[PDB]
Amino acid sequence: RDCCTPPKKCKDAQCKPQRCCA
Repeated sequence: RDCCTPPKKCKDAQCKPQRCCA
């Protein structure tokens, strides 16, 4: 799983600093 791959993830911390979240 990833922060931008389906299911994307932008709620955690290590995933916030990601162009696919901020």
